[PDB]
Amino acid sequence: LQPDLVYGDVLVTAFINKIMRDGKKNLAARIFYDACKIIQEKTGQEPLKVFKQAVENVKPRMEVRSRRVGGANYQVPMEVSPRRQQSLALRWLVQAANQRPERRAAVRIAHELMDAAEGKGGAVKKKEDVERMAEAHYRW
Repeated sequence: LQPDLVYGDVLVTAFINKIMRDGKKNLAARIFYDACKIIQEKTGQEPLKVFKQAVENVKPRMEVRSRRVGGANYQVPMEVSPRRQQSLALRWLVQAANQRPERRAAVRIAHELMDAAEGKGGAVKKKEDVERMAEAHYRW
């Protein structure tokens, strides 16, 4: 990936690609930088640092991976590659923000990022559940 325009960061670009729909990088980028503005205005913190901490806190280290082998579906406990840690982290961040109550996407994103950076919210909860599952007889 190419580093983003404002922060010259590739993780930002991958997130903007997640937020993107209809191939409108134009709108996506504006959405992300507005979210950043909202973070700064509301916290006084540097939004890039908040975004990065949010992503780090949502990164799963272990997971029960769904995999098809020889025509059958299996669930394999395993460590998550750094590549997949990022894809899962960005996916869950966007999925959670997508269900936030606010009308503006930038606001939903800013609110999800701030929560995750503080170690709370649905994205972080998903990560915790995934690692918990990865770490019997009748399975519960």
